[PDB]
Amino acid sequence: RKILIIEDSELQRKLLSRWVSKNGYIAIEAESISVAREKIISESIDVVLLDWELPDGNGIDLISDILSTSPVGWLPIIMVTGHTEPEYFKIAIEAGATDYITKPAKEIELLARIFSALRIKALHDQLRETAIRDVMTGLYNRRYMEERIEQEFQRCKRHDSLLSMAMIDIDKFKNINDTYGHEIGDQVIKQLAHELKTSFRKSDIISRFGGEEFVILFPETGVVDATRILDRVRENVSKLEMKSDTDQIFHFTFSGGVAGGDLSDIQSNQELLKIADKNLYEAKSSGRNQIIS
Amino acid sequence: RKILIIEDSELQRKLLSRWVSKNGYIAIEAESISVAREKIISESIDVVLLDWELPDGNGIDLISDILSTSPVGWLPIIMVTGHTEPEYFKIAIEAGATDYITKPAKEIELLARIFSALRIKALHDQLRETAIRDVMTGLYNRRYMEERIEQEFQRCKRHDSLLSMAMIDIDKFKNINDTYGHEIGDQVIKQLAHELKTSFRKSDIISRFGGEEFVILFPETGVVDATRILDRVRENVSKLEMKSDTDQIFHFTFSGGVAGGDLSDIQSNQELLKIADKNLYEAKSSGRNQIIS
Ligand SMILES: Nc1nc2c(ncn2[C@@H]2O[C@@H]3COP(=O)(O)O[C@H]4[C@@H](O)[C@H](n5cnc6c(=O)[nH]c(N)nc65)O[C@@H]4COP(=O)(O)O[C@H]3[C@H]2O)c(=O)[nH]1
Ligand SMILES: Nc1nc2c(ncn2[C@@H]2O[C@@H]3COP(=O)(O)O[C@H]4[C@@H](O)[C@H](n5cnc6c(=O)[nH]c(N)nc65)O[C@@H]4COP(=O)(O)O[C@H]3[C@H]2O)c(=O)[nH]1
Ligand SMILES: Nc1nc2c(ncn2[C@@H]2O[C@@H]3COP(=O)(O)O[C@H]4[C@@H](O)[C@H](n5cnc6c(=O)[nH]c(N)nc65)O[C@@H]4COP(=O)(O)O[C@H]3[C@H]2O)c(=O)[nH]1
Ligand SMILES: Nc1nc2c(ncn2[C@@H]2O[C@@H]3COP(=O)(O)O[C@H]4[C@@H](O)[C@H](n5cnc6c(=O)[nH]c(N)nc65)O[C@@H]4COP(=O)(O)O[C@H]3[C@H]2O)c(=O)[nH]1
Ligand SMILES: [Mg+2]
Ligand SMILES: [Mg+2]
Repeated sequence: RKILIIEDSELQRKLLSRWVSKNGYIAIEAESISVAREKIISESIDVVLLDWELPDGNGIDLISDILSTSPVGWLPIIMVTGHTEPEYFKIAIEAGATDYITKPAKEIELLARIFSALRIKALHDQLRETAIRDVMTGLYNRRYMEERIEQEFQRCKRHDSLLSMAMIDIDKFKNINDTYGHEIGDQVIKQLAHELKTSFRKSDIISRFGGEEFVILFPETGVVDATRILDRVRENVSKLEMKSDTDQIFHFTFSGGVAGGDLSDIQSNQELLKIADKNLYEAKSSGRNQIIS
Repeated sequence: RKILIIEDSELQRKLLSRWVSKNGYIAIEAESISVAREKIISESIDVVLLDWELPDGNGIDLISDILSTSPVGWLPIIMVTGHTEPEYFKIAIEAGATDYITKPAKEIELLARIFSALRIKALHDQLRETAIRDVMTGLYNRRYMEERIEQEFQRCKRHDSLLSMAMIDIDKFKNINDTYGHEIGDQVIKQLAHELKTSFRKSDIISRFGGEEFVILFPETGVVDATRILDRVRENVSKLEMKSDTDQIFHFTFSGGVAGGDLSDIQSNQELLKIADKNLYEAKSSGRNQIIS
């Protein structure tokens, strides 16, 4: 629906700007990269037109500077460039552009690339607004568990059952990743998920919930038993010997809030979440490797 | 990893064929469109290069002739054309091409489009290799529901709960489809799913299970109650006025087996299925529009 144009030159920028808004689209102008970021966060930006040559960085650090800025952490970025060279295309795609236009842009080759992007965007939008299984961990994703909670809660609240929910978080993940590699970052998330899978009952509802976030539902289980068993894992994880990108041993831990059990005084399913969260906050806020309830 | 090239001319085709397999890829040659289809079905084809000008059709019927042929019903198709004209791009994208390449093809602008496609393919592949709801109906899919049943069963068997499972089937679907169109076929499946969604509890686990198959789980529900409510729907569906091909009113019905309730005598979760099926058999075998248990 909504396109953001980055171009240092006012005339080149306002030409694109018209081609866009002529075809029922919403033009959004950016002087250079400062302004562009204040829009990406500020508004619901579908597609990005990026002059390779901006008043700060040359294209190929400039690309991933918009990727990082995005809410979902990916926008479709069309290169509007005067670069021509074969290997400038293959650099731009390599660096995570969605498309490449060689200036001068023709109106009806552009509109076709904007369509081609809006297509490949709705794909990213599904994968992140629906119940998929996360390939990496083998656990379901988060909008799964959002749905699954409200089911499992409504069931347990109608049929006077115990329902206890955990909310887990890997301790200083940003750091593990930044220090050992996006590779080892991933390698840990896996090894944690593996412990979670092995530790409980097929009846229990494990799920990845965010970057390093996880969520467990323990139907028919009370807050203390939930804590007891979750804590027992937290320990075994603590004691787990991982290898660094040097083949150095290192350990990692998670913080946990658990919440629910009874449910008489919990009305919303969204309240049962608020609690698990407040409790994960304290868990971290108090030196991390520990469960709170 | 595996690219299929359609070009009438042997020399143009085997030039592309080398550019491809030079970059660690798998070239697959097609004389014209007959041969190409015998490959799409025959093998795991990632990406398609399509000469616009082939010995039978002009590009724009030729495109959707490959779309239909695909197992998943969509491949990324890159247009190799000598057409230049603005509105030939805008036709090709409109008609469901993934990209447009202007002959003569340059090695290193091609390889960039093939990469751009393999990316937008792996996105389609995620959404369909992990992704638990059926698109069409918005219900849980089958691979999920097989897993979900064994969970919900193991839960109910551990915690002495009632668990009743339905298995539904639209009556003489083949006929509805053959008479009114693959269009109206689809349109009914939807309308049934919608009734199923509206009729029960958030707690209940509805799922599309095959062409015209559906499955419901009624946790905490006994075989009779399951039957009563499932039968109440079967009725309202019966009374539903659908519109044909022609805007003719027509009605449709479903057959149902329900099974479980107690679970003391049922060991496998796969047995709880066998029963629902045997009962759907009788339901149909005895003049269809009816539940059996
Ligand atoms: N969601 C969930 N809750 C868990 C899990 N492990 C323990 N709990 C909770 O903790 C309680 C006590 O566990 P326990 O003392 O070993 O008490 C258990 C234990 O001795 C045994 N038990 C139950 N299920 C199993 C099982 O699958 N394997 C084994 N080896 N023993 C089991 O029977 C006792 C019955 O206690 P319960 O009524 O199950 O009550 C359980 C349950 O409320 C788990 O993996 N998932
Ligand atoms: N300490 C403790 N551990 C628990 C408890 N619940 C589950 N676990 C652990 O989690 C594993 C998975 O149990 P499950 O998936 O419910 O599936 C279980 C369950 O369906 C059945 N089973 C085993 N022991 C019991 C039991 O005491 N009661 C019941 N009702 N089923 C059991 O056998 C399966 C595998 O048994 P395990 O090899 O023992 O494997 C169990 C056990 O190692 C619990 O309450 N306490
Ligand atoms: N999974 C599932 N099971 C179902 C459903 N409808 C009925 N049952 C089962 O069959 C019984 C029939 O409920 P009812 O005769 O409609 O009589 C119901 C009805 O008058 C009322 N009631 C129950 N659930 C609801 C509800 O969700 N909404 C409203 N408005 N009333 C409800 O309270 C009575 C108590 O019924 P129960 O003790 O629950 O016992 C229910 C339960 O055993 C359903 O849609 N899904
Ligand atoms: N006769 C009958 N109809 C059923 C039954 N189960 C589901 N339905 C129908 O489908 C809806 C199911 O609501 P829910 O998801 O169970 O979730 C329930 C629950 O959260 C609450 N609710 C409504 N009635 C009851 C009830 O009797 N007991 C409890 N515990 N909650 C109820 O409101 C929701 C549905 O409110 P409704 O407007 O009535 O909407 C109900 C109702 O018209 C059933 O057993 N019997
Ligand atoms: Mg400029
Ligand atoms: Mg030719």
